[PDB]
Amino acid sequence: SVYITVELAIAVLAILGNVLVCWAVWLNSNLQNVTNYFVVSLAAADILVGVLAIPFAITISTGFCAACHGCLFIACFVLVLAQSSIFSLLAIAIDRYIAIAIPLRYNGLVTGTRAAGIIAICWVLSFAIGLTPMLGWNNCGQPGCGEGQVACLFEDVVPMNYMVYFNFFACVLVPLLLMLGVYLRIFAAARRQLKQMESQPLPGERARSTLQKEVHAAKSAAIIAGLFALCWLPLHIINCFTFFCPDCSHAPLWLMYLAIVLAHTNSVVNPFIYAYRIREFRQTFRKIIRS
Ligand SMILES: Cc1cc(-c2nnc(N)nc2-c2ccccc2)cc(C)n1
Repeated sequence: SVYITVELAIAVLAILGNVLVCWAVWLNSNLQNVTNYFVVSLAAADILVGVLAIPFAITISTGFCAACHGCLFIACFVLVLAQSSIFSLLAIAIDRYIAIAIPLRYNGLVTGTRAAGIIAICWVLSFAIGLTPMLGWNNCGQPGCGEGQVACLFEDVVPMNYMVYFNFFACVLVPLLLMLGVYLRIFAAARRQLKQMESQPLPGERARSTLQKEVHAAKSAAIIAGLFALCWLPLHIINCFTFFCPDCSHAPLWLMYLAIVLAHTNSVVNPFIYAYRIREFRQTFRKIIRS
């Protein structure tokens, strides 16, 4: 009853943290920028982890008996939240890049309306992908609970070929390679800006200060996505071993737990990274708690 205790502890924080982040945004209009529209998507997405994903994860750990639909949803629901975060993280990276690369067209292209539109699409795509095993790509009854109901065990009811090729390599690895690629251009060009402003016949500390702050946001964004791959790779890394190497010692249950748990942890690091990285955020939360 320790994995249960720890998982619960996480659930509370995930809820409190991101809910706080959502509230802070709702109160402080200085945080209601087009950029943070995606941050809320991250909040809602990661809140539901402690809300549902964690509850389900803890449940499916022991396994139960239910129909294929009901069993798949519970097993693949986590994929939706994890996939939605991908789009959010990617969008943010794009956003932070757009501003630095094209500050003038930033306001013309980055619209508070398009933000809401993209977010919606990301979620729709997240469900399609995250719940693709429900489209038929599953192992429900592949060579107890009785007819109709199936032993709901993640590894037994969810195809590995999907979790490796379609899910990881494509829906996770590729984006992370795109995101990382984006930040590459972000900082490379950002420092170029400073060099051009380094050879300017005028002070113009307004441009520098702004640029540095834009970079500070882009850097924070990088740290947010960085912690994502860092908390999910081990899990996929484990599965990559199990699949590509049937011979390779199948990951122990205890080690699998840790890797599984680490993924749930990511939802929590955000609220604290905002309070730490963003001086505007910390002061907002400080207000809420006190009052
Ligand atoms: C309930 C649950 C199950 C698993 C999980 N379990 N077994 C295998 N073989 N793969 C994954 C897995 C790996 C990468 C991405 C998503 C799931 C992970 C988490 C965090 N929660």
